[PDB]
Amino acid sequence: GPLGSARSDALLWLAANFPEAFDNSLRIRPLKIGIMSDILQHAEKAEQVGVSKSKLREAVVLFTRRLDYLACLKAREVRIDLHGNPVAEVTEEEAENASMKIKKRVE
Repeated sequence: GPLGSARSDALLWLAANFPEAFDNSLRIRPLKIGIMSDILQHAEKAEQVGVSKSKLREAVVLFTRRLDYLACLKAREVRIDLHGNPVAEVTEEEAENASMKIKKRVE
């Protein structure tokens, strides 16, 4: 389909291929700590459509600095893997770190 004037082709690829993690059309959920390495195992298929390992890292940084991502990192919320499986909880220190980032972004 049409592609927009400013976009992340890497994040579009991630949302198409791992919607449980990167499709936020309805909701957004905390991601497994270290999900970047899980993503990098799929780098070959991304490279076939011109998506580089660096751009995949860039896309994950973009996603996880969204205010809506930072706001979903509340203590005891469930972290999911690339396929939506629960793996861990957001800790109190992780929650605190996210609330400080939000407060600084919104000040």
